[PDB]
Amino acid sequence: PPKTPNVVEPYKGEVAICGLSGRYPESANVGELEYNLFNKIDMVTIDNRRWEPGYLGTPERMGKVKTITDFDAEFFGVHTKGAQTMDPMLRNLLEVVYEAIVDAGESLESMKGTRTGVYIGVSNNEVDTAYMKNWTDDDAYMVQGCHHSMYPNWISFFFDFSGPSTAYNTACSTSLVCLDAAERHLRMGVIDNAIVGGSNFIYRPATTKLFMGMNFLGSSTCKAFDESGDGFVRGEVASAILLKKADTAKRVYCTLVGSMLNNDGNQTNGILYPNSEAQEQLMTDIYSTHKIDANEVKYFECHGTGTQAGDPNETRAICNAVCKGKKDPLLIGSIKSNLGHGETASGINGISKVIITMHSRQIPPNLHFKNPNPKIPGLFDGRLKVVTETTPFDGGLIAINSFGMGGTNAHAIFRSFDKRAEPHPASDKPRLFTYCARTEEGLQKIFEEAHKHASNVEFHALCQESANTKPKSLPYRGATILNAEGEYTEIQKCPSKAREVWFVYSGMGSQWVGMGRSLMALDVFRQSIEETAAILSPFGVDLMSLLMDGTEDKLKEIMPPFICINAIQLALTDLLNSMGIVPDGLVGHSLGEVGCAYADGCLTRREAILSAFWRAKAVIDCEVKPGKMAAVELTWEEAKRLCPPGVVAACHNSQDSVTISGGAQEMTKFMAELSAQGVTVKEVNSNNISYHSSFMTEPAAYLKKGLEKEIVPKPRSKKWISTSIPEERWGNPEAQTADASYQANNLLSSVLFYEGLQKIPSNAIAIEIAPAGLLQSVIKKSLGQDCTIVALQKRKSPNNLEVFFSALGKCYSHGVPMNPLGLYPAVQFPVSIDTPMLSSMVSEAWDHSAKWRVPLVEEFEYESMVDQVLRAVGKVLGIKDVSSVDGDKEFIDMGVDSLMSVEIKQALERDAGLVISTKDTQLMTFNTLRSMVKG
Amino acid sequence: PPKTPNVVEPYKGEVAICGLSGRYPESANVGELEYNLFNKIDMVTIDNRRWEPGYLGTPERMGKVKTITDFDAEFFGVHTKGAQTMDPMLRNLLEVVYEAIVDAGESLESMKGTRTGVYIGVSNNEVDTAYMKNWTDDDAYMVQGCHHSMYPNWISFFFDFSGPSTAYNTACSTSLVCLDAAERHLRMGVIDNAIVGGSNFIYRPATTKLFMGMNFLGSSTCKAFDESGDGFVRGEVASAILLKKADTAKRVYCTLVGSMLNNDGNQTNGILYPNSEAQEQLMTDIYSTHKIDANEVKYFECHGTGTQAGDPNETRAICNAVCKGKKDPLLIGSIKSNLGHGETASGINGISKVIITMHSRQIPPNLHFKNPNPKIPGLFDGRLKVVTETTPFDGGLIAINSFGMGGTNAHAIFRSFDKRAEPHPASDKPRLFTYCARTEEGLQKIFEEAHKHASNVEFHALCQESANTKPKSLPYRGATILNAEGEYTEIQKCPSKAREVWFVYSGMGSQWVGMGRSLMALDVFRQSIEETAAILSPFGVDLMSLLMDGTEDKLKEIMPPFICINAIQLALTDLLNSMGIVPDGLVGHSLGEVGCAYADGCLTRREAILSAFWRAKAVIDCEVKPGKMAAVELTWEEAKRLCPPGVVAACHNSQDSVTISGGAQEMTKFMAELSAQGVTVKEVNSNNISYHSSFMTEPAAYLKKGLEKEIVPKPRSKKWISTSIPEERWGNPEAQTADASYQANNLLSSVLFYEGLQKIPSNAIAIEIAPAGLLQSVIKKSLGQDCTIVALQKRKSPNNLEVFFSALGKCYSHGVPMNPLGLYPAVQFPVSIDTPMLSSMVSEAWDHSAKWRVPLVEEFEYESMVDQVLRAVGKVLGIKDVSSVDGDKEFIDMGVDSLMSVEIKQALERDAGLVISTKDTQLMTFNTLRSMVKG
Ligand SMILES: CC(C)(COP(=O)(O)OP(=O)(O)OC[C@H]1O[C@@H](n2cnc3c(N)ncnc32)[C@H](O)[C@@H]1OP(=O)(O)O)[C@@H](O)C(=O)NCCC(=O)NCCSC(=O)CC(=O)O
Ligand SMILES: CC(C)(COP(=O)(O)OP(=O)(O)OC[C@H]1O[C@@H](n2cnc3c(N)ncnc32)[C@H](O)[C@@H]1OP(=O)(O)O)[C@@H](O)C(=O)NCCC(=O)NCCSC(=O)CC(=O)O
Repeated sequence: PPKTPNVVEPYKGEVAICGLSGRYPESANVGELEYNLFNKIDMVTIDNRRWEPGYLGTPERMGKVKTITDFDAEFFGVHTKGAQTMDPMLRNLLEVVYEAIVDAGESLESMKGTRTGVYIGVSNNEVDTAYMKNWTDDDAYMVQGCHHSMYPNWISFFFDFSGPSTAYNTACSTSLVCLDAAERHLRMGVIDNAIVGGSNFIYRPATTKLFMGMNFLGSSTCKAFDESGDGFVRGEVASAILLKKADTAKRVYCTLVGSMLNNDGNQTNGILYPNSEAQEQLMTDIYSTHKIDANEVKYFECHGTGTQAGDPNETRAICNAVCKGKKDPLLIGSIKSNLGHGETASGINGISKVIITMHSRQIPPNLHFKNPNPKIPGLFDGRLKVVTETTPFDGGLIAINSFGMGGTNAHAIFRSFDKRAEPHPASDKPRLFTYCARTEEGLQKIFEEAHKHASNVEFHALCQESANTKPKSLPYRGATILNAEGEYTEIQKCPSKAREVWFVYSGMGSQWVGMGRSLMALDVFRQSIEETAAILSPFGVDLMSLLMDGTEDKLKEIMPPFICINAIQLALTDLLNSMGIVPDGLVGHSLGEVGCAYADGCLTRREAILSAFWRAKAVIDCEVKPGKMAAVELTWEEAKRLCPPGVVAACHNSQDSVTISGGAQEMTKFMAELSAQGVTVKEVNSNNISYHSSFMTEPAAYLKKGLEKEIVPKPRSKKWISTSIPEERWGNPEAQTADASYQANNLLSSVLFYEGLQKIPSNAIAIEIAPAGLLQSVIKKSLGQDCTIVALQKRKSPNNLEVFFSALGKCYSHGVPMNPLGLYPAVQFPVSIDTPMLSSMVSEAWDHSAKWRVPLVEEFEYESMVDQVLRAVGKVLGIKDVSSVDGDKEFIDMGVDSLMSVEIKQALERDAGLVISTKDTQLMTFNTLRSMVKG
Repeated sequence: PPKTPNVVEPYKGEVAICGLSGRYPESANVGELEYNLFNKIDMVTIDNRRWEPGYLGTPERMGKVKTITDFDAEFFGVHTKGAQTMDPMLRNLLEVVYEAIVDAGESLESMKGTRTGVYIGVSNNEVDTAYMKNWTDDDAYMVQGCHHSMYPNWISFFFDFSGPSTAYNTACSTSLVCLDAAERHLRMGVIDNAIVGGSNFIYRPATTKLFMGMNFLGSSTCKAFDESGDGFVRGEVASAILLKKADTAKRVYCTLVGSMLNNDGNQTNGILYPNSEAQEQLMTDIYSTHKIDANEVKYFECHGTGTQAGDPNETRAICNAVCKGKKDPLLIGSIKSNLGHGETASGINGISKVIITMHSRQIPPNLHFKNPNPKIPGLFDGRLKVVTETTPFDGGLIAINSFGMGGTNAHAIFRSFDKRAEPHPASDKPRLFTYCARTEEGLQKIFEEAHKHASNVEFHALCQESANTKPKSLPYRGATILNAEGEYTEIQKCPSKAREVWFVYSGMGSQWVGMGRSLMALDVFRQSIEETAAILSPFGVDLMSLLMDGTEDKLKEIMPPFICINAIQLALTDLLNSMGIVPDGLVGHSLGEVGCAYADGCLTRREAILSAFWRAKAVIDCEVKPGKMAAVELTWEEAKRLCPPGVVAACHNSQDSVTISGGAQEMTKFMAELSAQGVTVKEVNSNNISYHSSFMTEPAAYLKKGLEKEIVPKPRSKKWISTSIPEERWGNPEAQTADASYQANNLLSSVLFYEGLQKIPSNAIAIEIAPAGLLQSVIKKSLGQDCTIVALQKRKSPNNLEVFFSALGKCYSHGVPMNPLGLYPAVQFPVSIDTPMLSSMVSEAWDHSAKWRVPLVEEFEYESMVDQVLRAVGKVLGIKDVSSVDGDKEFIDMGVDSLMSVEIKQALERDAGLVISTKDTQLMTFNTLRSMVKG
């Protein structure tokens, strides 16, 4: 019950900006914004997206995002009623925050429960005048979807953050005040991360008239640093960034040297007048507190509103504070000439441009700077130089200003991160890129981008850091092979419920020439084979020779097959363990029970390899009379009844396949008799040995004496399903350890494989670990129809590495977590600054089928009971089609909130006899409610 | 040009809340709130202040402030157009911020230019829809008066703060979020003060309907900790507080131990559900980081919303975090059962109640707690105990919570300030309380309150710290005598222009028995007399005896009169200097030239007293023939022409008063001749000595020889107007130092009093420093009609101390700064916690004649050229009556915010030939523009 206090201690390390995302005018994501900036593309257009070009006399040109009617409500657990009565700014900001989190190499599970603070800056409540003009019942949810205090809070609620979540409103410099607050809270010890951001969308056509009446707005696009500048043009943004401590960041765009804020005071030129002295003092203070040499600034992201009273004062302050001592012109610029003035999102726009500049390492061109302003002497003395074309920013410090209306100025400094990429051993060999998304098209675009960056391993690591999200959040799971000879790509929708992973190990018969030869490309496989060959060398076996240059005649013998099959199984187990696949169950077929022991932790590499060696040695050295085996189609009981003395049933493969083994003459007589009637009999290459029969009495004992001094007894976990001891005898002491006794019993007694395959669930993902998919048909027939089956190798395949990668991609697509990068040396974090951005992929990989309400200009001017209860409950939540939604998703995952729980309880009482408490309602699924109503 | 960087260094000292003010439901100020809380008065009433009791079905009862239609626009420099288009919340908050600043012992001049940050918390933006339903031109000013980012900024702009000014919106826990930001910024070193505050007024009934639709509101008043609680009732607050470093605070209500914030995260009970674990963890973290023993908390200001889901969880968290180890019940309470739920101003309500509990040292009662909630086990186990009646809180720590909707919790701890008052030497003697205000009634109420606290000197010091504000801000200047035998009270409206304080020193004839006897009550006067008597004792003069037990016969001699008059003049000069009155000019009548030198710094106490002693000794010892003097009504030229040899004109008193002096026989003949015709001749008691005549040739030389070895030569400042050397000879070397030559010349040559009184301005404030108002009539006639005249003493007065205090009160009322507390030992700051609050006085002392626009319910549903130019300019600003406003107040002082300057310039060009730049327009007065148009 007692709660451990948190260690709130001041932080003295570096603060790194890790992820960036946002919607910008004529740019659906950061990549489009970068492309438009670097191609001198003006993002301020004229159309009727918001209102007619001239409605109420407002300026025709504006900066508008592509769309604000799109949102993935189901992903964020917000119901239709709540989503409809929610600000489009909040929806776009939630999407952008998720995209930024993914961009920084973080995920939903990694950021859940962390001490992260949210510092959204928003100031536009026009969606409370349009939605209230015709207020009707069911619009109360606006309280939780439209209040400006709900912007960060929702981010805290969805991502499960537990840090200060506050909303700021500092006019046109709020985004940098949020950054300052995040720096203040990070350097004291309250939080380790920050979600500083900001959104601003234009809805009311009368606010532009308000801004025009004060002479704020100009005629044309913002003419930053231009003599003809007469105002700014409004813009829209939905941007967000993620800040983390530099020591724990997996990607570092840059470092936050420091940010500071100040005010102008009682100036005689009016409240809406910039104070050059205040800005100059703020700059001097920020550059002196951190001891930053102001002459080191390479680029200066100015607050270029384009007015005749703002640009001269800002330039004068910059010249007095940062150009004192500079021996070369200081490159100034702004993003307001490209996409206009974002109002409460100007600071976030400047931050985005600074990050783009320090990521692409090139300064975006500045538009509309034709004639220098005569009132800006710095442009004629050589102190200032507007960057009118792409300039190669190599490295250093970049300063950003944000002068909000009213005199509340803000400054910040960012230090570029110089960790240029170095080649990885990978990026030239095939790799398995696994990911997840909300839509098939989104995942296809993600795979296309991954192929575009097939030569980058840091990008693959950043993608993988968030590629293991649960199917509930990202139901579309997919996998593709980069740097592959043959194209491969799989995408499947995986239900919320997680299926169980079962490792199925094959026995004898998987031998062939070249087994595992291709898989030598992987370092881990070769290392495992070498560490097994070193073990087996002192016993007169050169595993490497038999595996690489071995021939069919060599594999005809008894030893090399056993040795090679065990080596392949152990190496594949090592590959899977390195890749991070934990098996929920383990089953094997005699000779694959040593591999099962190894994978279960009950045995070791030495123990397993030597157990197989001892088995083969005991079989060969003893003069066992020649025998034969074969898989007949007779049923288990039929085989047991029909087998005469001398021939018995070795293994119970499946429902209609049983292995008969016995002496050569009696076996041949059985073959003739069975072929006489209608029965399918298939002979198996057992090297003329009848395993699991009375003939194995003498070998088994020998094996025991062979392995008593080598196999240490260890416990057997319940995951590993025995296939040598009957189910009813699992509780006996002999079925507790995989000692020499267990090996002898397995080598002697029958193989009950059908029972072990029965114990498997009805939808388990069973992976056949073996040199070849020997028991594919047997396993598929035994399991059923709902069980996914994959083989890690294919016989005589031209390339087995691709087969292995495709098999594991199929396994991932069906919902098994794994780490494909575990087969290669780990990437050192933070990654190089050359790693592409992952935000664009997520931005274009959303589920946006539904269109939600947006403010309009016209609003600113003035039968089975079970199915019955199912439909009633679904309607209460707000789902038109109850059957459409998943049956394993809890109610809380949709957005059920207090009032809906009581309504559900009352509806159930009025409809059926159930009486359910409120708490249990939010954690019960549709399938569960159907089960209880049936009960 | 270079700017000195600020020393941004972390602060480790204490932070103290110094001021408090605000409007509360049914409470015009903090005093009314305290009275209502301590008398179990419910502040939630039912009436039609906002809307009908039941309009749209909203709850009838609400918490509403007295009025929101009142504002002193002229005081804050906001024009009529801006004030009309300004949120009433912002206006009330500006008034409350000024009241809080005054309460903490600060003033406008002291807080101007300081590094103070403003952290207003406001969420309500309902006045935007009402003002936009019928939008028309001239409403563009809402951008600078209605935007939420303009709430702190205006406070920064008016008070001239230069620190982070930000607006916060965290919902019901925004006030403690601003306190957290203020603590964060104060401790980093950016700021030295903070104006943390927040306002919330209800305007739209549809908002109440929206809240009701979410089940937020209940039926009756907030039943905090009551089993029948079912919701909260909306309230209104406009409170604000001032925080300062404890070392520089002049008043300390308490100390901010620390505040912290946290979030709830992804809770399964919905976003609008309190998280007990989150609140408990926040409490544990805050009490562990500061090492505060949670068992030391005496009172706990809980966030008692009164809901069935909020109170139980908050109480459980409090019990788990702060009641672990407590051996006595922990007294919990809330300010929501008294005045309801303030929404975005609940934390400020809690802070107000905490500062009231720790100021009055009594815990206010909690209302409506009839039956303990059965879900709160702490109330039955003895761990918790709601304070249902006034409880004597002695001292310790008080904790406040603020759980905002959405899950953003906040905690803060305050340590009481225990500095109980100790008696001052004053508080039983008469004192001069001087103050200023905006209205006569307000100043009368202020004086009534001061009389109520006549026994408190710390209260007087707190009032005096802000009693020297310029007449522009507070035109009504007043003064009253506390602890006075006779009631005195003066209140006058002083123009913006500052008048000159001229000292006038009288000469001979001010003698009388008991001169200065009453003024011995003042410590400084007695000390000065003692330090002069010690000087004059070695020369055979016992000043104390002549001044205390001296008789008429003693004063008939020559020495005692001169000695006593000089002693009184020097003691009054010391009294004035200690009080802090700097004279812009000094003039004196012969014998008052030594006092003028002393007050001007050209002489010392020793030098002046010995100069008078030497004058009297030279006059007496030499056998000067008997002479006589008298002030005739003749003019200067007439006296010069009509005087025969042997009788001359000594001093030019006024225009029609000249002093004739000469030998006894010739003087008597002159008396007979003048009385024969029509002329008024008044004889002056000069001890039968004819001063300023040829008879003084021998004495003067002696005086020179007497004073050559004593008086060191020092420069004479231009403030002192010589009345012994003609104007045309002021530049000569003799008129440079007050050496023995100057004394001899003054004692010999004539006195040019009238000429000295001509250099005095036409509206100067001349203070007659002397034992009696001898030259009252002469000076009044000489100066004119617009000059204020005051005498510090009255002859034969029953009490001179009261006369002196009344004289200085009259002087202050006309606009001369002074410090009446300089005559007593300085009060040690911070003051005792028993000092009453000054916020209430200022709150009820505003100029609220004009009524401004307020949101309405109906809006939520859908000829000389000089005078011509004067009227045009006044109309441009928005003044209906141009002549009404002061002619010496600059345009910037009335609210000009650019744009209007361009309009003024264009109007002047279109109306007259003037072409004035924009910058000069905001610093030019009406009288100045009239002068230029005339030119
Ligand atoms: C009957 C079987 C042998 C398989 O015969 P089938 O013809 O029906 O199988 P199938 O039709 O799917 O054949 C094609 C698939 O089998 C794979 N395959 C690999 N090697 C094969 C081989 N020698 N013969 C036939 N198929 C083989 C192919 O790669 C291909 O998979 P793909 O193309 O996808 O890659 C099986 O049921 C089985 O394993 N029975 C038990 C044998 C056994 O282990 N007994 C235990 C004692 S021997 C032992 O374990 C050692 C000891 O006891 O000491
Ligand atoms: C005529 C005056 C004396 C004042 O007579 P008036 O009666 O006309 O003035 P008034 O009616 O307006 O007010 C007179 C105020 O002074 C007081 N008062 C008047 N006559 C007084 C007297 N003989 N003795 C003591 N006090 C007297 C009154 O109580 C009253 O105090 P209240 O009004 O408070 O109730 C003055 O005008 C004057 O200065 N005369 C010339 C004195 C002079 O300058 N001598 C120069 C050198 S003598 C010198 O300095 C020494 C030296 O040369 O070494």
